[PDB]
Amino acid sequence: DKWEMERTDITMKHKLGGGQYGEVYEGVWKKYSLTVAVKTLKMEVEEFLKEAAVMKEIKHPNLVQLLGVCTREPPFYIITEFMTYGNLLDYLRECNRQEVNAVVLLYMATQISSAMEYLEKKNFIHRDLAARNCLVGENHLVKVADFGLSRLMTGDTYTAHAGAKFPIKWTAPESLAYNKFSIKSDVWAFGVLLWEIATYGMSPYPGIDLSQVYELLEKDYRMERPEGCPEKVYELMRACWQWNPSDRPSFAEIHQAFETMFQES
Repeated sequence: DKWEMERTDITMKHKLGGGQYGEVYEGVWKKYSLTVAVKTLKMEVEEFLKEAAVMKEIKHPNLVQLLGVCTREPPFYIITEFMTYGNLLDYLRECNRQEVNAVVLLYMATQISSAMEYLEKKNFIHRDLAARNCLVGENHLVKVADFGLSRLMTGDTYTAHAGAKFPIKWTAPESLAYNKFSIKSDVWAFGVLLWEIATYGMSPYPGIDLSQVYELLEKDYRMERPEGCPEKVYELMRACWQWNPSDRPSFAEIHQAFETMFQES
């Protein structure tokens, strides 16, 4: 299609993110002197190509934009825009908090919830929402990584494969116990993502043993309000962490609430 590209069009450079994202490289699109992110294969081939095909249908200012693909012959490339400031987790931990202050945190949360509202409306789920999977550009622009998206008609449930291992401290209770994922489990992870943002990148449930997280959640244990976090933001967190998925707000409601708060600041 129009996305296909010749691998010669790209000159590879350093592997990025310390390898934590797999085979992803900083690259140059020589035609436009553009620094890009190149993703290569070295997961199964068919899942790689599906994840490229899904990104062709994705267009939102806060979702990482696909730019091209090399799918005809190996090695296969997925080429996306390059976000200058890396992932949101490292960005928050290393930032100047006088610059990245409370209103900027609200701005970043409004952007992320806008991307998730779009996915909610387009019948997609993310399944790995976390600060490490958000990217930061110039002027506190935030985009959600959209490489593990799955199709799921909003309101249905996806059952992860047997033996799947999850980031426990970001994972909804129905997913920990029954491997069931939905847009509501993305809302749960967003609440944890909210907590990461309000703490400038602290690890959630600090010091708590991973084996006991689920049993704590069963007895209505939830993370405490971070220092300096507005109560209205913390109550949005707690709504995302409701035990019953149907009681969690939609991303549309979440984005509306953040849009209102952001405009009032």
